[PDB]
Amino acid sequence: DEWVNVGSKFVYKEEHPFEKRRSEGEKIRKKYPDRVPVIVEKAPKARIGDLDKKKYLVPSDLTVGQFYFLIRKRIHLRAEDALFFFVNNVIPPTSATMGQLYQEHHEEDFFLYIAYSDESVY
Repeated sequence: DEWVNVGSKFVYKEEHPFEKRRSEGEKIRKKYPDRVPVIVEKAPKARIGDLDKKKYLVPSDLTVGQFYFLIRKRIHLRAEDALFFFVNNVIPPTSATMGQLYQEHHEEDFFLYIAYSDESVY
């Protein structure tokens, strides 16, 4: 708005060229206007478990707090340990919805990229 968002390197972005990512992201957003296409990767330096899958298609009214719980169970992070999301190297508010987060932070390929970590700074 009206900025193009550029974030850190993701292995997804390295392995799928921009033109293919943008074609797919434009299609999924047209097909599902109220679902958010999210790429989730572990930050390189994080000392917690990896995810099986990295592509999530979620509700735009899902809260970030709800998405935290989802990722946490999927990496089997013990409840006592902290988990943090970074989008464009910023920690989003836990009260935001995935829809608001997408609107603010999506990249030019129409995807939203989230790195997760056990550290609260990066």
